[PDB]
Amino acid sequence: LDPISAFTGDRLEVQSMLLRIVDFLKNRGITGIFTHLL
Amino acid sequence: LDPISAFTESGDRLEVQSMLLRIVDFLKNRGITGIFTHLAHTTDAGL
Repeated sequence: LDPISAFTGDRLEVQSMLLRIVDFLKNRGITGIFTHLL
Repeated sequence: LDPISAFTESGDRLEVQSMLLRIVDFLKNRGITGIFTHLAHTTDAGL
């Protein structure tokens, strides 16, 4: 995901969205790379 | 509690402070030790 920063911003909304993405990927056992500029 | 900072990031300023106050009050009233972890990234002094 290059970059997660572009999603801006509403603090709670961004926090929750990134949390959901990470949660789903980890429950499916997937490696995640997240570029920034939490 | 690893970490309490997550609610602070979530939002609800006064409600987060009050929730942490009540957690600490209950644990100390029950004589339970309470370790609370925090991330430094301005309202870390009041804690």
